[PDB]
Amino acid sequence: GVPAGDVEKGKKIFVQRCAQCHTVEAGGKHKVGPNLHGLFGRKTGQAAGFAYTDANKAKGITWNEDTLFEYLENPKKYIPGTKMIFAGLKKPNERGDLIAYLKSATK
Ligand code: HEC
Repeated sequence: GVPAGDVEKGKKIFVQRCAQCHTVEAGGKHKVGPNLHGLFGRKTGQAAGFAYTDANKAKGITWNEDTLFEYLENPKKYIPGTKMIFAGLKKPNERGDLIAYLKSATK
């Protein structure tokens, strides 16, 4: 149960808040964070070639709309010890728009 998202608004959030550390396209490079291609339906810790924390790997969830919605509000609360430094997107609408963009761009 996430709010319906606007892909265009979500693309702007992604570029301004996430692209510093993440790519989305197939074959895109790892940066500080993992490439996100195939994210939806991917369990944590699965991007080929990225060195994840044990904390991320142990969370034992599948990335999809609902889990991203909670994670992105406050990453460290959801995965204590994660190496991702990002305070969170507090507004539910910003998370919804971003998630819709990610769903389209990581296919
Ligand atoms: C660099 C300062 C980051 C910013 C800004 C964002 N992310 Fe990130 N992310 C980063 C790291 C180093 C990692 C790995 C964490 C670990 O503990 O190993 C991550 C991880 C994610 C994940 C999980 C991916 C997976 O399990 O394969 C997601 C879904 C994620 N990051 C999303 C994401 C988004 C959408 C961001 C903007 C709101 C964002 N992150 C910013 C580093 C950084």
